[PDB]
Amino acid sequence: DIVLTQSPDSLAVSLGERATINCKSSQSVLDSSNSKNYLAWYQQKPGQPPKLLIYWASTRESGVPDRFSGSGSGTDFTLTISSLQAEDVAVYYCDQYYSHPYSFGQGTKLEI
Amino acid sequence: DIVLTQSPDSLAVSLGERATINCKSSQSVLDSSNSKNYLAWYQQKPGQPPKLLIYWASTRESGVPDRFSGSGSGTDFTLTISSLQAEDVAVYYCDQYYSHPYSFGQGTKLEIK
Repeated sequence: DIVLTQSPDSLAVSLGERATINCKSSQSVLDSSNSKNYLAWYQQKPGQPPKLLIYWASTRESGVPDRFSGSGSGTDFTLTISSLQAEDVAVYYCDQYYSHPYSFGQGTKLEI
Repeated sequence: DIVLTQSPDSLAVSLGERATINCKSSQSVLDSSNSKNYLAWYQQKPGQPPKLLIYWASTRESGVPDRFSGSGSGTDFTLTISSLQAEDVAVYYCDQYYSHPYSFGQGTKLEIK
């Protein structure tokens, strides 16, 4: 089964700075036939459900601020917040839907 | 945008009994072209990430105990937990991946009575 490991577990950045979160998959999630990486990124705040930010590893979801971006391929992915804003404080997760059982990373806490 | 609303928001159930959680979608998530409901259920405990329980509305993910079952179609879905166990205490979510933006329900907190 595919396991996702995020780094770091907690990240603290100043207001307006760039935030980078990594996710490494034990196996590649890149479909060689369609060139798509079945990897998604989610944001979750206390008392609320997870919210999809990025899918196909680098495609931004509707409604998500443009400062959020995803990159990477195969087994190494990165979520980037170009300029951090107070409202970005939350827990971030990567999730693979390439092969069952689908699985989430352990989560990364982002604070100011 | 399709919005999912769960009911109840929280519930207390006795060990060994059946727990039922409902999810209503503002618009149908059933694709008439292939007969599939793009609806999934997740379980989440404090300090841990969400864990997929059911997808396609009724297909149980591998590794998940048979006491978890999903049913429903179109705009109404149900997650049933039979023979409740102490470790089933968590927040449960439904999630639709039919149309963008994909979306989760608000969550239902299940506790032991």
